[PDB]
Amino acid sequence: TKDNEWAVYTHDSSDPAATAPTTASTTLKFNENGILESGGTVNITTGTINGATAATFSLSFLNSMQQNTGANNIVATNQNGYKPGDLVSYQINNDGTVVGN
Amino acid sequence: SMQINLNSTDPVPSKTPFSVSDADSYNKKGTVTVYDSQGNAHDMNVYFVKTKDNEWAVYTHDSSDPAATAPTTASTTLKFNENGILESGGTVNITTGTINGATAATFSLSFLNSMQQNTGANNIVATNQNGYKPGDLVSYQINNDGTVVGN
Repeated sequence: TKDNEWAVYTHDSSDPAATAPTTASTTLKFNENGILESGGTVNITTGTINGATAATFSLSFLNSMQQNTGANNIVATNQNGYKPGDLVSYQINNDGTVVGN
Repeated sequence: SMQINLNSTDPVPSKTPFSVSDADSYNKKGTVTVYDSQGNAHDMNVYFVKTKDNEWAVYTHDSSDPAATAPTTASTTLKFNENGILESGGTVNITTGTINGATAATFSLSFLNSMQQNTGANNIVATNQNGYKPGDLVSYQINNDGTVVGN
């Protein structure tokens, strides 16, 4: 929108519930050095499927930056959770931990 | 830094206006790229105007932003001795101009060891931009002194 202010829109394209994201879900503020000063995190819905609840989660933009160079990009993101799993293998670390892969 | 070598016999009497375009009002148009607080590049246009023997007027101008209005005032002046050695006007704190909230840093532009000599064409023979833009880790390297460095 301007120097050091970016509007953020969010949208769950995995479900119909995610209507046109025409509202500023949030906004990010940066200082003169391009350091994210505000808009750190937002609790954002996941949308829903087969009765599964629309969790919602804290999306953090911590340490995001606005700098002269580069192209708008994503340099690491994390999904704090899992899908279903099947016991592929067994492994023992030299610290005595027994783990499942 | 900006090492300048000027021809002792190159005057500007043809014109007096500037506006980074009146060629006749100056002898040398040099540009030093500098970085503001976000690394945004700026165009330090520098004009050398021979006013007389051993005195050159210096005009400065950031063409990377609108803020850099017509540089019609003598940002500084350089004084040389009879041997063409820069005696004064060594350095000036010059603004970088501004972009996207990035502050207009300002920096010490030195003309140390610049000379006014009979021969050559007005020129620039080494300049330095004390700063950086953004960087991405391309490679790893180890020197035989045990230093580990990032390229």
